[PDB]
Amino acid sequence: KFPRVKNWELGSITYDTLCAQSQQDGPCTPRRCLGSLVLPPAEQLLSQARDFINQYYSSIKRSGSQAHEERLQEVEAEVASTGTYHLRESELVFGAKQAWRNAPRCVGRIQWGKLQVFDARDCSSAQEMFTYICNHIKYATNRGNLRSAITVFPQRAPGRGDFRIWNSQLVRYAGYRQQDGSVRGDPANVEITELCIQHGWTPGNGRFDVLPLLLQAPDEAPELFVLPPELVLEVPLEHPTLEWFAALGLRWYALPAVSNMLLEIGGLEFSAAPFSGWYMSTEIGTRNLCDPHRYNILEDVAVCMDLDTRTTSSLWKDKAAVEINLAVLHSFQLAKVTIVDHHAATVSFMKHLDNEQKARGGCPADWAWIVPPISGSLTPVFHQEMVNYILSPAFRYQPDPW
Amino acid sequence: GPKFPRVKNWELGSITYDTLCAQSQQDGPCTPRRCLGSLVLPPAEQLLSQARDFINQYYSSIKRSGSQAHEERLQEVEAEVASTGTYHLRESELVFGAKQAWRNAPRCVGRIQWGKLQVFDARDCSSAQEMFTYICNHIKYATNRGNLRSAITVFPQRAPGRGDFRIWNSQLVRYAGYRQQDGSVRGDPANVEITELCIQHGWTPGNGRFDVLPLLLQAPDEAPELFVLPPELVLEVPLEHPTLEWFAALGLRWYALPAVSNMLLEIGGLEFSAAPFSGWYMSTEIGTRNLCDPHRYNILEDVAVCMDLDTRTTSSLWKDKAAVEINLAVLHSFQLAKVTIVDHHAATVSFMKHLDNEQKARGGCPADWAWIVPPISGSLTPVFHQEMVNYILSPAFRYQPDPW
Ligand code: HEM
Ligand code: HEM
Ligand SMILES: Cc1cc(N)nc(C[C@@H]2CNC[C@@H]2OCCN[C@@H]2C[C@H]2c2cccc(Cl)c2)c1
Ligand SMILES: Cc1cc(N)nc(C[C@@H]2CNC[C@@H]2OCCN[C@@H]2C[C@H]2c2cccc(Cl)c2)c1
Ligand SMILES: C[C@H](O)[C@H](O)[C@H]1CNc2nc(N)[nH]c(=O)c2N1
Ligand SMILES: C[C@H](O)[C@H](O)[C@H]1CNc2nc(N)[nH]c(=O)c2N1
Ligand SMILES: [Zn+2]
Repeated sequence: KFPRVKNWELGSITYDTLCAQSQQDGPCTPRRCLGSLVLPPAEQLLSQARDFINQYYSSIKRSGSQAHEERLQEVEAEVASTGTYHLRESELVFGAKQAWRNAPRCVGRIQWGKLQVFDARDCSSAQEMFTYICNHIKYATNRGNLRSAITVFPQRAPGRGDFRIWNSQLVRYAGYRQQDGSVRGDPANVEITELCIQHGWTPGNGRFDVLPLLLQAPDEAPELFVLPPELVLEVPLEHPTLEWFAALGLRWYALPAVSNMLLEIGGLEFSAAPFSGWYMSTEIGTRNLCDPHRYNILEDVAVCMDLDTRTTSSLWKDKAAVEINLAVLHSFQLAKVTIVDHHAATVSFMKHLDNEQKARGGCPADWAWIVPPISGSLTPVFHQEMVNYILSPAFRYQPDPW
Repeated sequence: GPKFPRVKNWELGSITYDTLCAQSQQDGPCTPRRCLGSLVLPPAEQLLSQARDFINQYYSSIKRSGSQAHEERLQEVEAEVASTGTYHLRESELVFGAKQAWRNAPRCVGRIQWGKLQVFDARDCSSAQEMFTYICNHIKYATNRGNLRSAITVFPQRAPGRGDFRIWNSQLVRYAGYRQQDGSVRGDPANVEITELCIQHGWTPGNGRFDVLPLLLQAPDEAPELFVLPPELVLEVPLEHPTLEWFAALGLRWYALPAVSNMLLEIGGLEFSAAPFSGWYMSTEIGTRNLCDPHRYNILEDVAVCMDLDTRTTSSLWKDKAAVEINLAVLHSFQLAKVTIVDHHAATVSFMKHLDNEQKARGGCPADWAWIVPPISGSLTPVFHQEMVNYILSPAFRYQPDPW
């Protein structure tokens, strides 16, 4: 019933009892594990709502109190009459923090309790979405001293289309498909880049052109808004000892801000609820810059370092990947922008596992996403068994709206 | 596509569907409520059905399915189990089965080599002394003076009410771990327990960081007996670095032959409790796990100090730079000594080819993502971007609880 969870570096054992509170099935069966896949009525809404109100009142130590009983009554009265209901701002706040807490793929969960929640449920136009988005960015960025934040737009409603941000992140770089099928800029964004142009954006021709936002209010065509350049904090990349590196013209933006995920609380769904923390450096250094279907710079750097490229066993890839990561950390530290390296992040994550063992008897965790993409077994999370499962409130992936 | 898992490669965009998982006859540890994919360790009725299935497998593989010889073999297996409670494999069935157990092993990145396995049949073995002889022969053949050859030696199967053949060591070649005065370990902390066992059965211990352990070999219903391997049989590689001249001065070394000895090989419900097998190393196992794991030789900090790195802060990436150079030293040194080794890039490229071969041959390939992705430079290798489906096929290698 309750799985045994062993750390292989230390010999210690815990039992995860939290996984019994999971009420949604994941992709695995006893026949086959699918853990490595990235994407494998009123009475039901009513029990999800009840369960969530139960979680909220218990979080403020007021289970069973008058306020608790009466709030369950309001929920039932609203659902019975209308087929839906609405959260109080205090509940939205709690539910957002909890969705972060519950997110198995996030290594930054030590911070879960410290989240600025902007309530944007009074948004009625793409124009007003844009203003709220600009304020989020400004607040979150904070001149380099990054602060976690989420802005929550109006929930899904049975009668109509969703509020949606077409971009997968608030800040991403354009990818321009070229005459010969090569790409200038970020290959991951060729499509969204092509949508912006078709909606009348004038494109740059750089490797690092910040995309405009395509914002959609219900049942409307999306609308194009250019972010004012001074709101978008960026970090030029240079290397502590390798002088030519700065001349690569490389850079990355300060604010990692995910804008394509659906936030589910109490059975209510928030299709537009962008959120942001700060980067762990290996995502820029290793994945964005070195993935072969991304900026793919490993080979260029290796040659700059005069390494022997002809053979895999000179470990030229590993060597360049390391320097690129070092350059990311150095450059962020120099521009005084918050960032965490994979060693510090994974150590904080182990502390989080321990806090959650005590607080709730387990912590859902996706080993393949937690373990960084370089130096896996050099971090303590490599040696740590993890149980993965879905708790609610939750963040969920949603496919591109086009 | 159909009702079978969709499997995507995020680097290339390509898609396949795993249909082989349909053939899985054994439950793993995951359920719809929770994934346990990351845990290391999670009778006449039964035997005959497992045997029938394996015999069907063997006959498919020789293209004689439904034939007279197929039906006759099935009838011979039922009759054997009918009067003895067990049955015995033909020589060629054993060879097929041992290859298929390797092919089926989800944690092995070396499976491109699966069809090329020397299978030594040692089902006649009747003493610990004879196991020692067979093992020495395996080591000589497999090592082949540095030009390593995949091989497995299969000792007699488990029998009704008679003790097992067991190799107590987890590998044929491992270094001792000596528990010290101050609670620190000299040698390999992984082997502290087996070392104390060898001392208790009469071994005179050394006191180095790299003393080869003797073998503790158990024949049916006997205490294990101790056998020291002649040192000329155990090929080792002293470690040096191509540009950092002081690295050789560290006196680090590793052995050439990775030879696992505590796994159970299961074939058609028959259980081979002693069946040690060997390949060649993927370098990151020595360079990263054996030498840098905090709970193993743990040398990262010493090497970073020699490299003059800032070990007082995580953001210098001193761990990452040191691990890269140790991995490089391992590759260079093996290449110098002319001992077969494969780097994590070449291994993972070759496993991607294997996945494509098996997609065509069998419609999928059971694979354990957490084990296949290497412990340094994960996303620099193609396997990081490849979804994998994990399930248990038989014939299989199963982990065995230590006999002590
Ligand atoms: C405060 C600093 C934070 C750090 C250092 C951090 C770290 C990370 C990392 C490295 C990932 C994997 C990224 C990838 O490979 O795509 C991730 C995933 C994720 N994080 Fe965080 N995180 C932070 C804050 C937040 C916040 C504020 C939230 C939500 C309120 C959040 C929710 C999530 C979710 C839902 C995922 C999975 C995203 C997906 O499926 O694409 N994290 N985190
Ligand atoms: C031919 C060269 C080979 C290479 C490069 C190779 C590579 C590897 C590696 C790197 C591992 C993970 C080891 C660990 O982290 O503990 C492994 C596991 C494994 N391989 Fe291979 N392998 C080879 C040959 C073999 C052979 C000949 C067999 C059996 C016939 C085999 C069966 C296995 C099994 C059963 C495991 C899992 C062991 C465990 O769970 O502890 N492999 N392989
Ligand atoms: C198909 C698909 C499914 C899912 N679940 N995620 C994705 C997004 C895929 C999954 N890894 C790459 C791509 O995301 C890049 C964005 N990463 C977040 C910026 C980093 C981040 C870092 C620190 C804090 C925060 Cl809040 C966020 C795609
Ligand atoms: C509790 C436990 C369970 C399992 N399944 N395996 C182990 C052994 C644990 C799991 N990873 C570390 C430890 O093995 C180190 C030795 N690995 C074999 C040398 C490598 C190898 C390499 C190439 C070819 C071959 Cl035939 C074999 C322990
Ligand atoms: C196929 C595999 O699951 C996929 O490449 C995952 C692996 N681990 C990851 N880990 C993080 N943090 N982010 C990712 O995008 C991925 N990709
Ligand atoms: C907890 C985790 O499953 C464990 O440390 C695994 C991860 N991946 C591994 N992969 C390989 N090849 N060998 C191992 O020993 C491990 N250890
Ligand atoms: Zn699973």
